[PDB]
Amino acid sequence: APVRSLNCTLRDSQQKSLVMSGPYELKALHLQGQDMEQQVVFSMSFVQGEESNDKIPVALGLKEKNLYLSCVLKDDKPTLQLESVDPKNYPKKKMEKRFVFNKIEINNKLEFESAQFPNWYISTSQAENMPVFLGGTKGGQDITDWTMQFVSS
Repeated sequence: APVRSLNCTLRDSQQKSLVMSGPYELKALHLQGQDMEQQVVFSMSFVQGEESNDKIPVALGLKEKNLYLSCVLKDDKPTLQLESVDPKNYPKKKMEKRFVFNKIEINNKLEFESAQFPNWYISTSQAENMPVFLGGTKGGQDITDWTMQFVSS
């Protein structure tokens, strides 16, 4: 396989899980029990890029769907979005920059920094059922730390 990938789920530091909002939006909320099945399963691909022992470039797509998280300027500000791609050309080792995130291992958690926009991270709100977004601040009110769970694939 050209590019290596692994399936996983993500949960923020407040233990909120991720679910599909509209066709192109992700939302975070406290889930438990049977509702767990509703959570989004990602296909994390290890792509080409600046690498380090604690910083690894990845692309995040939805498992079995030609939809990838992307970072673009929307209304003069870095913005997170789900982008549709040609199902025949993805995933690939050399992903366009907007699809690339630097997976950073901290204390015992993970942070996902946009390779395109330095110091902007995939974040969630403290509030229930709000969209997952790209935030440019750490240590504030918004959550930027995550944990990852591997799935049977």
